[PDB]
Amino acid sequence: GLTYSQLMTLKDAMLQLDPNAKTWMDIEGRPEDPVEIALYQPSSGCYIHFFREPTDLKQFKQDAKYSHGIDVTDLFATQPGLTSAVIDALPRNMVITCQGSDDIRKLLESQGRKDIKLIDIALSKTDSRKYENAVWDQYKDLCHMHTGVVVEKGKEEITPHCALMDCIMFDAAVSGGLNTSVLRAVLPRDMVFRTSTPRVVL
Ligand SMILES: [Zn+2]
Repeated sequence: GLTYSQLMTLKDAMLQLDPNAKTWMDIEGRPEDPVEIALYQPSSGCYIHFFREPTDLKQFKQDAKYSHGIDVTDLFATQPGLTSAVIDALPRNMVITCQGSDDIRKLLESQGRKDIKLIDIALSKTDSRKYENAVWDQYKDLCHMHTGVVVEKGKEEITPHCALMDCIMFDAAVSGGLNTSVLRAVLPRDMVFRTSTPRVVL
């Protein structure tokens, strides 16, 4: 769980979202056990992005091989309870656009956010991954957490799925290109991860 000071820091951070602007949301991992969560407002450029340690390591390993390619050891330092804290702090009656709403539905509903409405924009495999190369080429420095080799079931190597890149590239398909806004993280780096570097005299 988050400290009281962090919860107040989160609330002030969540204020940067426009409750009536177009907001994308995508997750990696199943809604009952998500490991990467991203929200994206292309108008203001704000984006929410954080990670979570998985509960089902067996399901995580299969999800890593065929989807996100995340090393589980990179998730040991994630802030616990951050998923519930961020979902609790989302603006009320917000409308969220997503590709595949039924799992975004399960996640938000498990946290009691029935006020949030979902727009299930569905796209082809061609349209959803249309700007995949352009988005990764432009924003690869926003997520270095996809270190494993991902294959698609014969098996051949594909580009790993990132919840943040998915939001950007799905919006790129609908809007027909990359948005000109400069992307800015809403969540502080020290709220997403807990520092593993001990204070040492040198
Ligand atoms: Zn990612």
